[PDB]
Amino acid sequence: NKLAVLYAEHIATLQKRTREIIERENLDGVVFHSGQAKRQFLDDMYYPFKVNPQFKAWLPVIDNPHCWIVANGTDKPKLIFYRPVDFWHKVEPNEYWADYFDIELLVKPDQVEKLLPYDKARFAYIGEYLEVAQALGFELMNPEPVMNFYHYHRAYKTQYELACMREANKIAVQGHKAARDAFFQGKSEFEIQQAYLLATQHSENDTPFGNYVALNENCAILHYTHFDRVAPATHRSFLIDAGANFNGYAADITRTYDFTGEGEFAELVATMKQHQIALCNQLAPGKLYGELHLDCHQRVAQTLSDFNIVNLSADEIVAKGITSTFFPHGLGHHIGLQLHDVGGFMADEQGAHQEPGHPFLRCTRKIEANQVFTIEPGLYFIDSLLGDLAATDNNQHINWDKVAELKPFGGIRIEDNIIVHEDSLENMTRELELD
Amino acid sequence: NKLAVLYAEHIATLQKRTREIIERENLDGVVFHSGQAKRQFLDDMYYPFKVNPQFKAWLPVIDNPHCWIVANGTDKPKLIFYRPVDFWHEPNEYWADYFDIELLVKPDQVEKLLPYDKARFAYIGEYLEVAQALGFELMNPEPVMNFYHYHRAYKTQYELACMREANKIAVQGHKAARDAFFQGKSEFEIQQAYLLATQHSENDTPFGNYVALNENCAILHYTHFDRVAPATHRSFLIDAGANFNGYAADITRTYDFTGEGEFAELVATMKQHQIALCNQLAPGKLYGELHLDCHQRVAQTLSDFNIVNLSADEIVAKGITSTFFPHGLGHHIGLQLHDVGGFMADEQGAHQEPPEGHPFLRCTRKIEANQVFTIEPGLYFIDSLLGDLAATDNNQHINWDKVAELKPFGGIRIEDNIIVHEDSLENMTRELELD
Ligand SMILES: [Ba+2]
Ligand SMILES: [Ba+2]
Ligand SMILES: [Mn+2]
Ligand SMILES: [Mn+2]
Ligand SMILES: [Mn+2]
Ligand SMILES: [Mn+2]
Ligand SMILES: [Mn+2]
Ligand SMILES: [Mn+2]
Repeated sequence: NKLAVLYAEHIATLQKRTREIIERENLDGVVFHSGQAKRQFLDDMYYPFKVNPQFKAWLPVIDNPHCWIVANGTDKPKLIFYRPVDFWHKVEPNEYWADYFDIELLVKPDQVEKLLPYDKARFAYIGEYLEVAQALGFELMNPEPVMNFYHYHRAYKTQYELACMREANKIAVQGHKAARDAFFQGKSEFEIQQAYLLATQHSENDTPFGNYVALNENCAILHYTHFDRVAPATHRSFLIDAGANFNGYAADITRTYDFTGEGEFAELVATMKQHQIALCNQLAPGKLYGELHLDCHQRVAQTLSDFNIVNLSADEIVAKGITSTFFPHGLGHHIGLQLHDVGGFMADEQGAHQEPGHPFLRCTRKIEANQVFTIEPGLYFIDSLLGDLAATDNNQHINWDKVAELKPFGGIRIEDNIIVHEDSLENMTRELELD
Repeated sequence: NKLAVLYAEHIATLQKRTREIIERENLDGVVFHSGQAKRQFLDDMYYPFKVNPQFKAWLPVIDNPHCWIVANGTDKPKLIFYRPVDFWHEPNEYWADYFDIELLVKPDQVEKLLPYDKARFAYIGEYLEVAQALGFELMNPEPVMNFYHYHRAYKTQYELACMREANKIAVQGHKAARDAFFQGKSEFEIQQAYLLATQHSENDTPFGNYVALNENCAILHYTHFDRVAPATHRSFLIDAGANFNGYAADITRTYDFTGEGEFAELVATMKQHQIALCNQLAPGKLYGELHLDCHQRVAQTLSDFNIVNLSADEIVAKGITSTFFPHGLGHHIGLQLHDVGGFMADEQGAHQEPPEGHPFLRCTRKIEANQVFTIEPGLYFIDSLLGDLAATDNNQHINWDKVAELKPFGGIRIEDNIIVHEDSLENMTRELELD
């Protein structure tokens, strides 16, 4: 396995990071709890299992509750692997990552008693279940200096992590091309989603987030969760925000399409595409991410002017803050183990927070090598926001006829995942030839 | 009758049940909380929303959190319908007219819409702390819970109609899944074919479907989906259902690939046993009586196929049947998959004790009209249970060579959903022509 080579360096890095923080916080070690299955109210059914990000940060075990990692950075990390024995289900770790842990099998969740350290006074519990931690004897639960430290360095992806994210993007792109074909065949939102799921070989709960699969006016809906079962009478626009998972690492890709490939909306999409590519290539070590977000508002304003959506020059559109009506979210975010990855705001290991008139900007941190970003500029026609704009004194400056013409197409978003290197950029998505 | 007509009676029934219990428990009214969405640990993603069964018992609103129902049985039930306004993104169907609807635009503003004096109002929901912080004191009082759960077993005509539709959808799925199997598709592909035909998302189904090929058919709670079709195609077991207005279907079918051979004959024999067991459903009979007969029929099957060298009675007497048939014959089904009240003897909550020999059976309540059951006899070749059998002195009575021949096929389960009427039975599943 070519992943195994990189995974050895991955463990050594996590061990190194663990050594530092437990010595800085005077701890014996850190305990990572994979998590638990949540039971539905008054029912014997369970919610789908979601693994603790801090747990899967160590190893690709993401579908197994009641697992525990005990690490101090010097000894080999101890893996308490849950493996029940009853005829109701079907199951020993055999993959390359197993050899880097001291594995002890747990046949029953409550038996974790005797496998955890006896003196837990200086062992930090990192997990969601504080009452379970209390029942075990842990009193140090999710201490902020430890949380902030790990979250800070999570931004710096190891070579193993980059490999996993490249693979995640490979899978996602395959899905996006299948979803694209389904759209031009005139399928419904539901049918398009199904085509995506089949092509990625992902179940719905495997994706890093509930995919957004939108047609026509629904393209304006940022968090569009529902899928229409019936195809629209006329096909105008298509927006799919969908990703994939590989070993716990996420991909997050958006593409917008015009059905006919010509007309005002098709040109608008093409314009946003060139803006999106230009914004991607502005990523560089030393740059604050906030500068890119600002440049995006500049480009959205320019776009509004050129297509005569707003009857003003680009800079007055910026100054009046009209751009926020059409582009109300952030340009992008860190991505990795979590979709919206941690540490996006922090300036140091101690958790120095850097804030963004742009409340929904998710990244303000200085860009460095081995960090991974999304770049997702957008231009939408949302009724609530357009109504607010009409209530302002900027009413007279808006081409409402133009807005009416473009409204049935919903909106535009184009998203890529980019690895920043020392002297180059790696746009994983477009290098996989997703136009 | 159409759903609109039937629903009028449904409300009148719930109103009546409510009047009786608040008078009995000296309450002013009962409050049903739909629930909330659960946020994932250290993340901004949420678990898929699962509605409170007690809430959706009143109306088909199953995807909307922060909803509240205030009822006393005499006045119209008040519905606090959550309808927020954000650019991230009103009831008008037949059921809307039966509620006094008050729109909630933000979840923390609910306090002004709830009763001023909440002392004698019973809170029925999962979020106790939320309720206590609102003023509620009575948290899911057991006499109220028991009362509702007991009468939940008696389905209104509206509820029966919903379940008929749920079964109609599921049957379409099973037919598509069956065809995919004979085409030699993988478990994953079969599941996706099922979802497409039912127009269900993975989280829309009442449970995670069990889609099993060959040896996997022996695993009762088989959750995984193999992405690669087995080199040899021998058997197929799909346990899958559907949802309609919050009401569930629960159907299992088992297939032999070639349609000939010992396993195919075993499937056909189990099918005739299953049909006969369905027809044993009758008002006045304890459900345990049917469970006992199932063990007798499984024993007779084992004997006839010479898997066990004993008569049926001997197989029963030595407790050998439980090796091949380890679970219950079935359960009540409705708003919940394993519906409530199936173990009750009265509305007070007293337990109807299971028949001797099966203390773990939890569907024991005396059968009555307008109740809905599953009938799912099974015969499996499970390694864990067969190992235990080999360790006992009954080892001598087992044709282990035949067991080894049948083991690669996994096991058999056949499940239908049946409505019990006054002097007739309605097998919703087989009425939709699913062999
Ligand atoms: Ba010490
Ligand atoms: Ba009274
Ligand atoms: Mn120490
Ligand atoms: Mn996205
Ligand atoms: Mn994103
Ligand atoms: Mn009547
Ligand atoms: Mn079933
Ligand atoms: Mn069942």
